[PDB]
Amino acid sequence: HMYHIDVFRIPCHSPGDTSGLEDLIETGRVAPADIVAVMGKTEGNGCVNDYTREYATAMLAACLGRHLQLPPHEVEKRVAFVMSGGTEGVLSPHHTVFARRPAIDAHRPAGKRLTLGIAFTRDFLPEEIGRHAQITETAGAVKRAMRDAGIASIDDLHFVQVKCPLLTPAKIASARSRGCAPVTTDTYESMGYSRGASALGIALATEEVPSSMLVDESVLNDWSLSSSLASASAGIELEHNVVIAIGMSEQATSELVIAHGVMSDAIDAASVRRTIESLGIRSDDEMDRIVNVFAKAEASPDGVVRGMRHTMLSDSDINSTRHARAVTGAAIASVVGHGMVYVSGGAEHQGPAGGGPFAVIARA
Amino acid sequence: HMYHIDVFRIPCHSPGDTSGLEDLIETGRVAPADIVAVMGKTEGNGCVNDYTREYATAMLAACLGRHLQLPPHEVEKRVAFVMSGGTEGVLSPHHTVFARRPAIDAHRPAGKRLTLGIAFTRDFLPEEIGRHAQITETAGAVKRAMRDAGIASIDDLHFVQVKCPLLTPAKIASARSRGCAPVTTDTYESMGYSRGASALGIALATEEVPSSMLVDESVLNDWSLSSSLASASAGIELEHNVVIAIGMSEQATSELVIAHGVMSDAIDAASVRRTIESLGIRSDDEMDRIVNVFAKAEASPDGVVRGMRHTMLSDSDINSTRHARAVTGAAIASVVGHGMVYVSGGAEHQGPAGGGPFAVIARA
Amino acid sequence: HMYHIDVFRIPCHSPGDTSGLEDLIETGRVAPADIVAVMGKTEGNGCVNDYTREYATAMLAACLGRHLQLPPHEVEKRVAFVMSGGTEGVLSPHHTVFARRPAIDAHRPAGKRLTLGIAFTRDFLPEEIGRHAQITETAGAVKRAMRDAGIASIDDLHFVQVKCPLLTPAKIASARSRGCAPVTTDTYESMGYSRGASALGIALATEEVPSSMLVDESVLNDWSLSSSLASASAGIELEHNVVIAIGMSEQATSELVIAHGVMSDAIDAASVRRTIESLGIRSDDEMDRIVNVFAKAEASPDGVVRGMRHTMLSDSDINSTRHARAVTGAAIASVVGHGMVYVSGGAEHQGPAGGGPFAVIARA
Amino acid sequence: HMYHIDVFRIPCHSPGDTSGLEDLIETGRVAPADIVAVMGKTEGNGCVNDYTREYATAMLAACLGRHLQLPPHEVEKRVAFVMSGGTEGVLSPHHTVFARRPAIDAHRPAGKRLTLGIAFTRDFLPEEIGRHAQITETAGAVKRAMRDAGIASIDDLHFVQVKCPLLTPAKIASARSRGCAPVTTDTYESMGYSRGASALGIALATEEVPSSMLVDESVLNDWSLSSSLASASAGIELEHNVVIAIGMSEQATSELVIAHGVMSDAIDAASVRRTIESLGIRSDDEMDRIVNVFAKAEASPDGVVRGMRHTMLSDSDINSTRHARAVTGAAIASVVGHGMVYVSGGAEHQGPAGGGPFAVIARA
Ligand SMILES: O=C1CC(=O)NC(=O)N1
Ligand SMILES: O=C1CC(=O)NC(=O)N1
Ligand SMILES: O=C1CC(=O)NC(=O)N1
Ligand SMILES: O=C1CC(=O)NC(=O)N1
Ligand SMILES: [Mg+2]
Ligand SMILES: [Mg+2]
Ligand SMILES: [Mg+2]
Ligand SMILES: [Mg+2]
Repeated sequence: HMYHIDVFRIPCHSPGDTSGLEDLIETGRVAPADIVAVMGKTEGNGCVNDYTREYATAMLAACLGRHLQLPPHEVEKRVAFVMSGGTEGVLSPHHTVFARRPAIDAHRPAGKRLTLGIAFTRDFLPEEIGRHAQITETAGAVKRAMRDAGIASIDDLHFVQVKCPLLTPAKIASARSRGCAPVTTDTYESMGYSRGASALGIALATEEVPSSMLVDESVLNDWSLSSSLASASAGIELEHNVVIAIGMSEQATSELVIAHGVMSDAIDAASVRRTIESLGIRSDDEMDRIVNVFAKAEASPDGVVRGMRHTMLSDSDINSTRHARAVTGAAIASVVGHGMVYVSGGAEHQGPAGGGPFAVIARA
Repeated sequence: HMYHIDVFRIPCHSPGDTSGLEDLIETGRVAPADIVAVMGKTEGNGCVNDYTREYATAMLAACLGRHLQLPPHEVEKRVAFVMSGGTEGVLSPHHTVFARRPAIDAHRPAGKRLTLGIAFTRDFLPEEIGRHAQITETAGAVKRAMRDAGIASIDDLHFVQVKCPLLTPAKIASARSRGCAPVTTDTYESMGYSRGASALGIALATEEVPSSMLVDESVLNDWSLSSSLASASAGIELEHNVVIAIGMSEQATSELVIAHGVMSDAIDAASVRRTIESLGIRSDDEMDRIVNVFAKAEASPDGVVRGMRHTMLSDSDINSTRHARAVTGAAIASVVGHGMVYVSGGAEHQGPAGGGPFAVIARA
Repeated sequence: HMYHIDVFRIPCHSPGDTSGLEDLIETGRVAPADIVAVMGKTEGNGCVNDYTREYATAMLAACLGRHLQLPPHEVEKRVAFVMSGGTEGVLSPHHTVFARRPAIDAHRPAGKRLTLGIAFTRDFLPEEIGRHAQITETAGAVKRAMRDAGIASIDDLHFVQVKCPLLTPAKIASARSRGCAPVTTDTYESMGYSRGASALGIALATEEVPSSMLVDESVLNDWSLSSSLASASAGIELEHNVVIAIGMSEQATSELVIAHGVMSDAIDAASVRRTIESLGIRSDDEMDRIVNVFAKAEASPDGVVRGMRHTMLSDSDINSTRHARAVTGAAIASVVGHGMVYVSGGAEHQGPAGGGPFAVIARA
Repeated sequence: HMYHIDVFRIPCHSPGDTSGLEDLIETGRVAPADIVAVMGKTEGNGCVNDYTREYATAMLAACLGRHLQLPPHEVEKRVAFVMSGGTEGVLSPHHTVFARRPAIDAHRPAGKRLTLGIAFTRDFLPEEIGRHAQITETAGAVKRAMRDAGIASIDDLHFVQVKCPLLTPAKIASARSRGCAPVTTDTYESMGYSRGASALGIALATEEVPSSMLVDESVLNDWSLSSSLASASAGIELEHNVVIAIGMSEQATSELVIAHGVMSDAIDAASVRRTIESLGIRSDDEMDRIVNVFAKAEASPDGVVRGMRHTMLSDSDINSTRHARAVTGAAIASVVGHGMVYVSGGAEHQGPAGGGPFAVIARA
């Protein structure tokens, strides 16, 4: 459990575009075998009917499939693909590629360094989504993912991404057939439930929330319950949960570090700057020391942002997650100077209500 | 031409809500007769089929109509109603009410103060929209509006709002019937043409662009041509142009001032802070010295923001103006601390391409 | 309780357009005092943030307000305004105006004729929506409405329209504040609950569903429970329920009749033709004997239409109610020859699941 | 040039789903080598940012790629993939697969039978789209496609599908760089231009429109100019045109036939029935003799359908093509009994203005 991690932010001209990656390989900058995870922003709506996420994975899988001489479906069990759709406003579509080599036992650098580990859960039944099963199964995956990562303590954990499923009418009907009712019948709303249960699963694992409180009823209801590390992204492309734990260990030799924080609301650029500061990035010229930023945005559920009304939860044309991503994307872009960042929407039990957790990865 | 101007930012719970205004009147803080202009943000889509703009005006007009014992349609000749739809992201719906009293005779301090004047053009034929007629007629209204305002020179001018029409299939068909073809047949696209010609009309009047270059062909085409003072907002509710000139004169006694600037792109929060700075506002606690901010946002027409791709002009679900408003709204909110600001979309010939002009109104 | 009913289908160029009505009055074809109800189709999205419904009412109210020398808010107590938003596909915006004069004493022919009666409920608390309170209060209004109408038995009842409220974040927060949780926190989804409870209220009153089964839990859950007469339309513009009972009595002298039926699914044009047939309308030239058609459309909740999959409940861009209205609008238009018909979306407990009740009003 | 054609309508559970096809192959019902064309309906928005079309092709290509041991990019030159996005209302996503074997010289049946041929054009420059180049290059491809098909005369031609490109900001910027201006700067609007020029290309080839009239200016302007055979579908996934000619020859031995017609407007179910009739399909039980229907829907550009107003061209939320597809989909479904049909939007120069051409493929 000793690793050297490489992280690459590569642009996408479209969801299917793998040329950023074909390049990294062909120019010898990364080994296909070493790749353990990919975190994408794709330009679908990031809601229920977003097939850009699936599509991106298909092409990536098939690309690595050629190189490793494996079936694409095989590569997907090997590598953690997490595609978050919805690139609104200035958000620029891209992949963030993660490669893991054995602790290049060259020399361990002085301070701790970036490490990363992954994990999968079993498939879920429709009636399990947004509920106990998903919460507890996720928590278990988080622990496996930390172990995989070689993360000593919760202190050293800085970011937990989770891809999770959602409900379609077919799934709902399937659940019904078994005499069980799904957590909701609104497909869009199911994403929040899936995200929220998953996030509480993380909160559980991180001992940020005590096991006794995590009843089904508290999911989406109890705003107070949350993980300040959790980033949840729902999707139609999968029936299981995919977990990526990211943090710091002394065993790691990466030329990279990670710090995290929390946005109090969608427009809290301050927090982000503050965290970027904490990594010793002090001018706009040092911003390119940042590989990427990962953030959670949501529409403040009380209907207000810093006292003023917002329309994001009343807008029947544009879903709130879309508003939120656009908003936070803009805020963060204004700080780091561009829109190629990972912003995901719907921060249910992820940091403060109306806010979300975020993380920064910079050169050591 | 000597005035005392009062400006009130009042929240709307909905487009028809006038209670913010009924209050101002009933608590003696403004006189219905003194009100000369209203600039609203309504929570429709701010595109073609936005009737929230019309509706807001109808109720405001009818409210002032009761108090002044006039027909609503009469009040609208008297008062300049400018309703910009589209309140995406954190943008909070509101009205900004302007009242003009003769120069409050008495003390009047050293240094210029806020003044304001209005003007209307004739109704336009469908085939005139986005074309010479609209450009020249607007320019003429701008001059009248400055005169009305008591604005000495272009130096003292800081902001020129213009409400303008747009094309519907009926209008298009009407134009066709007369053997003239409209500037476009895409209704959404017509808004840009109307906004753009109108903005060039302002550029003409402000001698920011020479008369010789302002050919029909250059409208939407020639990115280089622009006014750094122009804010254009198109709408289905009207067939003429409505102009509001805002600036500084020594003759005015307002307890208020105005400074302006330009955003280089949708995320240029810096410029805004800079301009806010220039009014002697430095801490977040002095931000409430700002009455309101007025800004123009657009999707960078070259398809990129600071080198990175954006999807705003490819998004067939959400129109670019909506993305842009959300984005700039967020940026500005992050600076002033909330979303109740005037952000309008589509900055064709309004400041830089991808950017727009903005203005701040603060306590003296 | 003996009436002569006149019904006028009038086109709208826009939501605020009252010229169709100003005409009817000025040309002596209807008396402002006689008008008892108006059923509109407005060109907003027909979802949560649709202010076209409110706006239409405001202008109608104010128009009749001038003529009756009443305040608009007074006219609204007097007249039942029901504005259904969402005019997708070929659906043409319009009002259907209902006028009631005492039984035109004189000749009156053999056979029943069209009659109509209205009713209002008290305002609802946010936490009452989609629940027992709303069900029982509606049922009570339905009875009063039949009485008003002079409708002898359930046999003679052919159509029950109900306008009902919906949930906004403010209302939700208000409910929360009182320690009660709202039926849902998804504003869009709340419309279905409001529509569904209201429809069951009608089913109760019509003895189509027994009182014992109408538990809170069964709302949106139990597809089997429904009224084949109920048409429910939710809206942000009101806090109470508005009921319009329509049917046949021997006491009435109207030159008009009404028959009803049910669509088995969104595309069941057959049923509609069948019902139109039953009124002795057989050629396309006799179609103008129809004053109007009123229909309920929904997206089949099982995710299929006649065995094939539909995407309406997965489409995060366009809400299902919008798909449904477009679909049924098209089907019905293909039969009657145009799109100026009343189609409302979301047929929860309104006729079959995936289907809805409809009614036709034709010349005697 | 003598062929036996097989046609298979296969359902898609999602855009990437190939299991319908894997089945056809594995159960020996079609040979991968014989497949010459695929016409899909995918569940994206069918507008600019629809990557469901590309994605569907990628997976199909890769599937046939395995079987033929070719690269996917190779298979795409071999096979004509035409993916039309947008499956609104009851429209059920699916592929229609076409396989061509040599005239199984068993015995030529009596009457003529279904034949089919394909063709490609060169890639287009951004500035060529919606213009002469695209018109003439398409016409040329149509002729090659007929030849390929073994179609004797224009009489024997019944349907010409064309996939064509569209404009993105990058393409527009690229064109600009060369000192040429694109046919429009609105990406959505570019689809209509691409579709329209392409359709006129077909009209040219079919001698339905004389060569002299086909000037650049007449594209989207001259409603009178049209092909009654043309079906155009624009897409972001390609830079060239893809043509599929379909018709009848005596040399063919297919167990299938094709007849075509034209819808006068979006709701003209009559025409469709009439054409279905003409193939000797007289009851609802014989409807399953239909393999598939292919239709073009558009929003009547004059803003009216059979005298009544429509909102499809004013709706800034939902694009007209989406309204149109939903509408015609519903109409056709009401006739054939379900929504698994090929309906494409935007019928510029394709049959009547407000209408479009359609075709039916049935068992002999
Ligand atoms: O931001 C996003 C997009 C997505 O794919 N699903 C989510 O729930 N979050
Ligand atoms: O911001 C804007 C731009 C416009 O043209 N008009 C609106 O209603 N909103
Ligand atoms: O058709 C409908 C359904 C509803 O609930 N209310 C509307 O405004 N439109
Ligand atoms: O119906 C459609 C969808 C698409 O892919 N592009 C079009 O122009 N037509
Ligand atoms: Mg949160
Ligand atoms: Mg500009
Ligand atoms: Mg129903
Ligand atoms: Mg046509």
